[PDB]
Amino acid sequence: VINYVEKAVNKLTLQMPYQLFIGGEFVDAEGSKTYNTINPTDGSVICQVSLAQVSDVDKAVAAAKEAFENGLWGKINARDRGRLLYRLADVMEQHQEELATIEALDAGAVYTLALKTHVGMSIQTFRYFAGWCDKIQGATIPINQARPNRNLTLTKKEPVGVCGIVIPWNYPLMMLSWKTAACLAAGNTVVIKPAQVTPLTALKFAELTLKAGIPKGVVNILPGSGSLVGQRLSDHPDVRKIGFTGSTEVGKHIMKSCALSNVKKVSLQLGGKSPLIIFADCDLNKAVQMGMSSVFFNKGENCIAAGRLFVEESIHNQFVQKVVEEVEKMKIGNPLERDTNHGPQNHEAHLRKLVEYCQRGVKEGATLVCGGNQVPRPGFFFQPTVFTDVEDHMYIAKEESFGPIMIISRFADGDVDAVLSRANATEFGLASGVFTRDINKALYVSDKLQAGTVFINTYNKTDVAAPFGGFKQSGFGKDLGEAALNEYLRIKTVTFEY
Amino acid sequence: VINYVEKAVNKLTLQMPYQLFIGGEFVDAEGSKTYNTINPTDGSVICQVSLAQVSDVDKAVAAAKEAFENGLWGKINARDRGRLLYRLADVMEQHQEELATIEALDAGAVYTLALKTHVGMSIQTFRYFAGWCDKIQGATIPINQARPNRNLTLTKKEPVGVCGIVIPWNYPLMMLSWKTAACLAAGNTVVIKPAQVTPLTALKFAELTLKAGIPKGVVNILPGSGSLVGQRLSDHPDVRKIGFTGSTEVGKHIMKSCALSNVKKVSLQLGGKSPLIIFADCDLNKAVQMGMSSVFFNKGENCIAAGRLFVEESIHNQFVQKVVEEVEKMKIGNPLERDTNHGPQNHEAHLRKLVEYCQRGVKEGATLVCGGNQVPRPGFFFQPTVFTDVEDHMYIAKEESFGPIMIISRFADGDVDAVLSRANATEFGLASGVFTRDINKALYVSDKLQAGTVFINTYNKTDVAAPFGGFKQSGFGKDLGEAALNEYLRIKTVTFEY
Amino acid sequence: VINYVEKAVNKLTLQMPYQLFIGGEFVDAEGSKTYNTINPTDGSVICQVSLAQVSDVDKAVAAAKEAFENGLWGKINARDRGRLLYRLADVMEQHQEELATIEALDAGAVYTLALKTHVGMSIQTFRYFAGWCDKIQGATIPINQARPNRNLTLTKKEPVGVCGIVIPWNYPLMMLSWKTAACLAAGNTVVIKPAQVTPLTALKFAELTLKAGIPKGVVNILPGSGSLVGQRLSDHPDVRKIGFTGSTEVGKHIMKSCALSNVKKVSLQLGGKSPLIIFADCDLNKAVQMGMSSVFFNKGENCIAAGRLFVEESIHNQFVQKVVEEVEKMKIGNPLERDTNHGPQNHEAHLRKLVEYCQRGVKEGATLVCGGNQVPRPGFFFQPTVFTDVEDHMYIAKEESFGPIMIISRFADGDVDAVLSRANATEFGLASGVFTRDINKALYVSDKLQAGTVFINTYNKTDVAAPFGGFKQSGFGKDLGEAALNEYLRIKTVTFEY
Amino acid sequence: VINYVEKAVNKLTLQMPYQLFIGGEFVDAEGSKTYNTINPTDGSVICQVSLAQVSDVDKAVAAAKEAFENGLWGKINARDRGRLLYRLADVMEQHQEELATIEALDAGAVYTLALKTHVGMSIQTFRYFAGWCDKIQGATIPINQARPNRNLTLTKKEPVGVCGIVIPWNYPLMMLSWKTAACLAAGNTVVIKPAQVTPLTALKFAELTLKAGIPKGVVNILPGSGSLVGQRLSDHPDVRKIGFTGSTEVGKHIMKSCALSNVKKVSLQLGGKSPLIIFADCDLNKAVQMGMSSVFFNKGENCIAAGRLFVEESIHNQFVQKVVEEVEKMKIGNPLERDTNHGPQNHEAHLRKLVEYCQRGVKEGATLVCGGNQVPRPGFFFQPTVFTDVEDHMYIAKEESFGPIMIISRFADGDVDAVLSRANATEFGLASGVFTRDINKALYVSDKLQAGTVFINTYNKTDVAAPFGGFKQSGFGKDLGEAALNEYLRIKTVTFEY
Ligand SMILES: NC(=O)c1ccc[n+]([C@@H]2O[C@H](COP(=O)([O-])OP(=O)(O)OC[C@H]3O[C@@H](n4cnc5c(N)ncnc54)[C@H](OP(=O)(O)O)[C@@H]3O)[C@@H](O)[C@H]2O)c1
Repeated sequence: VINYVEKAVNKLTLQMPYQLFIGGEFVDAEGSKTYNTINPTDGSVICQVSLAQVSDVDKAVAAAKEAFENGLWGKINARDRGRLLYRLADVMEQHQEELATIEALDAGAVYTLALKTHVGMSIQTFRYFAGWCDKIQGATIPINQARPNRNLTLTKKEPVGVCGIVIPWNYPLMMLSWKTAACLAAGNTVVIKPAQVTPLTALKFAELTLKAGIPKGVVNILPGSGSLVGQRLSDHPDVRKIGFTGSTEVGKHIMKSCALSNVKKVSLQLGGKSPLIIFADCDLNKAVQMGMSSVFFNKGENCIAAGRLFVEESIHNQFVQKVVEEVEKMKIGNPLERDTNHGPQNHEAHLRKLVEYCQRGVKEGATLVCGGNQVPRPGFFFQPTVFTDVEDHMYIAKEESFGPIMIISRFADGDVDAVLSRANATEFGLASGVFTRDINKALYVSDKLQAGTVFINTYNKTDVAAPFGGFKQSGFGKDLGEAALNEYLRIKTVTFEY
Repeated sequence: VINYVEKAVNKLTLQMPYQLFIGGEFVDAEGSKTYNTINPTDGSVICQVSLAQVSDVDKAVAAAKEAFENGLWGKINARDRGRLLYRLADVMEQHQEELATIEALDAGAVYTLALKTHVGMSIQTFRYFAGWCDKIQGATIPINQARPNRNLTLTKKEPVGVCGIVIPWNYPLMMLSWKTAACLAAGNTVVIKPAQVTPLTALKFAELTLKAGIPKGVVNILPGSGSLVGQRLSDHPDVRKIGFTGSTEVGKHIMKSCALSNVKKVSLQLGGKSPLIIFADCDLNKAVQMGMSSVFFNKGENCIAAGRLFVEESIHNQFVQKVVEEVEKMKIGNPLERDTNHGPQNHEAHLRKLVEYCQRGVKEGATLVCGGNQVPRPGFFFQPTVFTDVEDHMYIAKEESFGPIMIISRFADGDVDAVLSRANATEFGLASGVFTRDINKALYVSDKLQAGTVFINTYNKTDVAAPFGGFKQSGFGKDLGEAALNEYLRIKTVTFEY
Repeated sequence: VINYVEKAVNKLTLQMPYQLFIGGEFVDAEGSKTYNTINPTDGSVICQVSLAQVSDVDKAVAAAKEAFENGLWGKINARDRGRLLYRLADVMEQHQEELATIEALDAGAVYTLALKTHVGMSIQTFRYFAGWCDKIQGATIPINQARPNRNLTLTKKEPVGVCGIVIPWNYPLMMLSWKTAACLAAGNTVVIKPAQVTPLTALKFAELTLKAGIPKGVVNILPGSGSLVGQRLSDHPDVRKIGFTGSTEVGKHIMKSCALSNVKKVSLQLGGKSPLIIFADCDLNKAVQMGMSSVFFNKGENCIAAGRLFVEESIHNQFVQKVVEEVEKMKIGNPLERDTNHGPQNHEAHLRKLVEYCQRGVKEGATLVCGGNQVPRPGFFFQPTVFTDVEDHMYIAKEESFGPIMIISRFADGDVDAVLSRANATEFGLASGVFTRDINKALYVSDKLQAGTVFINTYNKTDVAAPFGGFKQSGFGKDLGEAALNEYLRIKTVTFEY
Repeated sequence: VINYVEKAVNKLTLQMPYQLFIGGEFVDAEGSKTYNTINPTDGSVICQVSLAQVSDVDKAVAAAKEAFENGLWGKINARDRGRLLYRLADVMEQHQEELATIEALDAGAVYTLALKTHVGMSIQTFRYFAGWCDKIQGATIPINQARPNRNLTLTKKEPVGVCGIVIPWNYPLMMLSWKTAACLAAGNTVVIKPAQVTPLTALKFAELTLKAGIPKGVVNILPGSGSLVGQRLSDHPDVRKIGFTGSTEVGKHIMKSCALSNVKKVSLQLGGKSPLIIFADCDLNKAVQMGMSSVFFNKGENCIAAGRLFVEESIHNQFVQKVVEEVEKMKIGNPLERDTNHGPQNHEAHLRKLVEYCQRGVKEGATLVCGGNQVPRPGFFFQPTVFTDVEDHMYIAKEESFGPIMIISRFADGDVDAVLSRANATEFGLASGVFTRDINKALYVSDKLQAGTVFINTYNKTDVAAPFGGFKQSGFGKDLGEAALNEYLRIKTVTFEY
């Protein structure tokens, strides 16, 4: 019997765990400490959540270590670990309306989007990785033979062991699922730290691990602060790998802590300032649709959002006019209402950052075409924003907004290399995109863009089977695809002589 | 015209460059600073070598950046890059005696061993990776289709860009080759820092890159200190990846420096304390031969050296008697003489460390069965040493010697799990081995050993196709094999909608 | 509604379809022609089954073609084809008792075995292959560039189109499942011809595909003769691939027919005469247990059955004595009775072959230690048989029995090559095995055995992730594992210049 | 010494072996039978060549079988097999002018083209496959464990054994190289039958294998007839695999022969009627350059030649005018003149067929815009030909000419699916291309074309790393690329219990 916060909302009765999940049980933090999680649609407290302390991290890690070394998870067939993860995907899908409603409450995700992406992609992620379990394979390798003797050399793919996963607040359940699905399919056990401001879908996900029959200790979830709980995961001597998504600064600090403790493996998905180049020979009405989606999707709280749009000179004014016409049709609203297509920002501090960003944009001289302000209504809503006449030296040409602000620069007709050079002049390299009907330009621009993902005539088209990760200061290592498994496996080489 | 230090020795004329190699030219360091390199066979100065400073590191990085971004290396076909690397392997083979002779003078490597391993394995490495260049392939991925439209997703494998490689002194040419062949096969450019005490085969290799036609800037070599040159390569904003082999403490510091500068990728091959478990049912004579080799190969200055031997109770005394008989047969002496099979230690400070190490083993209670001291002859020779009665809590049971010191413990007849536990009780996890004629026990032990390489009925059997790298605090990432390439490549995902 | 033959048996009410399955529906054959299917436990008629004619085949091929070119199967995402195959496996699981009872009636499979293998391995096969759908990937390849232009080259893995699958009677549902799971996972559609004597689980399977939602025409099932229905599948100009398992002679004829019609692709899994070599140093009691299993599993009706046991001279007589003891404990009976462990032979003509085989064995001089005859009871039961003093020139040392007949030769102590030579002196090369505790012997024998599969210290250990197929006259191509997908996919190379 | 036909030509003194090559030696055929090989530039006899008989094929197969089972080729490391194949490529490069001269004389290949393609690509093929030898790798597979025991499953890639290679006359040395490089890289030995009409570069290549140190018997070459030598190779009980390139009818009879002997493996590269679709938004002058090359390259004797061009209605007439302007600039003449761009057809009977083919195209109503006839000059030159007003039911719209005959049809502006239907209405499926600047068309067209290779905005762009092979009646299996290796390897599954 679990304690729940019960809430009747969206024609459902939600049952939300709110405690730490350690060793297959929900338990209070040390000294029963708690904190409040806030609903961004009206500013209210949703409920109190356990606030993990250092001694709770140590309990979670111990539980994970025990589950890995002596529990069932380390003894079952790869195929049977697969069945458990498939079953976990079924359980999530049976609770999909509920998880999507929690995410609407906790994170501001518009409900219909949350059902299809926040939740629907997490379910795809578990199913996808469940199918890898018994298809992760090593090699047999034709090495030189120590004649007159013989040699056989093979590699075995083994789990790393206990991992810690630290994730951000923009897609709480989906980021959790990206990393956890690959981590568990590889045979590891895990301690997860959701972002403090968005713990609830993680804790409900935890309960679902019980329903799916995941052995106790395999998954542990610790709502709590980065500087305390995240830091202790990075320093812990029994943790063998950290997977991190979040900002560049915090990723530097996590990589440093992995170094100074036990050289634990790390992967990092860090910030972006992703460019989208739109040529005059593109399909203009699709460029406007996909151009808006690259900025406004998920209220701009999107790791791969296009952070600059470069638009060729001859279509630039017509492009801005069409975007303004579509912007005006967007419906801002409570994320639980069916007609809503733009929900609130995730939390108050982030809303404050966005207001300040756009003041700085106006102050340094860009043209504010629309938006820029907090919407007058309760909660933390931000008006979709369009800036034009952005120049390369401006702050908003360099800094990632993580909000629904479209930042447009022009480039001269016929220029390809000059616009590439401005798109690549950033220390980030997470994503990028190009719109053009011309196959030669599309192939040449996708070769020259210095980013982990290049979208061509589309944007935001991620897929559980297509690896996602950045270059340069956006980090290294992939989530999704077969590539994500290599972060959670190690290779043992075995060489016989006979 | 290159300046050389010329020397008649070993039936050849050595022509040794002694300057920095930057942008395809040998140059003095800033201020013409220099340092001496010392011949371990007699303590004498071989010659003066330029001493790279921070502004030389900057010069080497800029030439590597320019060779990558604009020079011919970044434009030729992958297949033509492979031709240039095969040609470099051919030029190395044409100079094989001269390379091996330099290695005997600079590092103390016995000549006949340097010919077959230091040099011979380097040549194999470049020919192996040269064959990879036009076989490195990305993927096409069956993603979900945004109906009524279609999607095509592919991955491209691309070079990471400028790399820094920092290597230890135990196999100067071979460690450089392992990392540099995989780095260059992937299409990168590189700045290499050899261990300060062993620069000379690296600078001769630099000269061979000119004879092979490798474009200027692709390879840059900076003899100099880790605390100055290595440090600046780890800090540099234009270096994108660091490959490192060396001690655990230095690899922690490098990883930390990668994090605090620009999140550069990093691979680490670090210390080891590798266990070799010898069961009573092995072929005993062969266990002696291979057990000696696991300790004494290359005067024990060998990353995968067995740091402990566990010998089953009922064969322990007979194994120790036969080892002592074979150690009496070893011929210690000048590495250029054909009968030598035990050359000097690499440099004086390391000889001192081994003298102290064996003092500590004696002090804490282990039985010194032979050796323990400097050999009374010029240069830095150390006696092949055997300790018995070693107990798990002893410093010599935990610390890596990196010298020709065989460290023997017993284990009870029919124990398997108990000896495994003792073999695994270390934060290292680089290599390991088991001798047994019993198939079940061999397979089971290899599963249970927590190390990146497990040898079965052999030892030291590395191969350019077989990935090599450690677990836990021995680091991460592979050298050799196809797996090595992944440290030097990045993956770009490209998604079209049409 | 579907017509069923209803049968109360094994505490279930079986509902068995008995018509052709074409285009999503059960229909009579042309002219309403039918034939009887025979219960091997008593010789009685289970029921009448539609007897496909040429016009039926053409219809089935037409429906498969339309389903591939225009139907839903050809349009859905690979991921959603995978979900359908996993739902199919779930539905087979919900009917596992029923399927295993049908297979007990139709093929004489002992019910407890059929539940674990015939049916339980079928379910594993569909789940394994379902996971492959969205993980089948092509390549991007670094070809030479047509400077000053660029080139991109990729490969796409596509379905081959309409396939025909012709299977034997020994594991009717499991052989169907092996091939169909890989065929459908690769995106193809299929016409399946079960062995005429065992149509019933295939027909039941057909019904299950309707329950699982597989689009109509993707799976079509035609009970009927090889010489008529199988032959027309091999000749048909719209079938693009045949997958075949059965005898070598029919395999040759199907290959020839593929060639003369439209060069359709073909895979073949043909006979075997698989040797098992048992050395004096093996675990003897285990060798008896696994040696018994290698011959008598599934009444000897087992493609991978060891057809010759070679037993080292010093343990031969004691091996034979222990085999006779275990043979005497076998309970021969009705496959529905729980204590049975040896069921009847599949059909009468096969029983006659086995009687003639053992007559020839006795005639040519082998020693008959037990069995050799039809058991005195209704049905087609065959007494488990052991022959010793088998010499390499004897018919029964060359020809595959497919029956519960253990065929034993000696080899001299210490011989390894000489027994390899005898074990390899056959035109077949399907499976093989070796029992020995010696690692060096096991690795060497497994290198020298000329067979698709080598078991070491076990036998009959097939796995749905492990590819299974023959060398020489046992055919080519694999079922099971990633390799099986290659028979059902084609590779298209796309090369752009830009 | 080897007997040569000596000929002073092209500034060289060619030395051409003319005998059978069996077991490392040039020998006369049985009864000293010989036949003439004919220079197509003037109809003269070049020399007499041995004419292999049945007993000569048996000798070559015996020598290939001994070389594989007992000789050095079966025992050396995979890496050292690769060094010998890279040494063979170097010897071919040292003789490249003499090989290209022999191909100009024997096959009519224009010398400058024979240097870069017939010869230059053969050299790239041996270098590329030489790099695969020590990178062919098997797998280790996470099967279910037979608890309380453990299982290890691995696969080994092994050579198939003795192979027969049967090749056509259009690129004598290059088709030999494509199949032989991959066959030998995988470890096999081979008997090669070159086209009877073009034996000479094959025999010169056999002599190069001696200079490269390939062990005697690993390569055997038997000039003579398909129906005698080729037939006996396909029937031979010790040949395990046939690699064939040529016409559909012969490929069907070969596959039937493999089936009726010993189920040997077979790969088949058969005819083509490859379509090239030129849209109105292409780059027109390039389309004309590439369109011309798609047909006329190597005098149309080119397995991937475009056999139909479809040109969108609004550019058709301008396309044809530009074609005729280009064809008028083609210089026809002796293949040694360095301005020749159009050499003679390969032999007399093929020229005759081209004359009949064109008479037939005029007769059925197509418009002859130029050519259609033998050029009046000694030898077998055929005039470059252009047909317009070709309709889908015509013989020349269905049958492959294999000659320099451009076959053009219009298709309607804006149709895409309709021209695709017509491009796909053939039982061939070897190659195809599309010229268009529009990315959406190029991608959609490449997905819908039913051909093993699709070129986009280029043609004839084959590459040793990019697999090449047909669909439908164009056969199956690939040459080139990693995929070619799989035709020449078998997979052994080895499964342990411990
Ligand atoms: N098993 C292994 O794979 C492995 C390999 C090598 C060594 N070891 C262990 O380490 C010991 C060797 O000691 P060591 O002091 O010679 O090795 P080390 O300090 O780890 O040196 C390795 C390389 O790192 C460089 N380096 C030092 N500080 C650096 C910094 N701050 N930034 C960048 N690079 C830096 C060194 O330069 P300098 O030339 O100035 O020192 C040297 O080239 C051995 O006794 C052995 O136990 C283990």
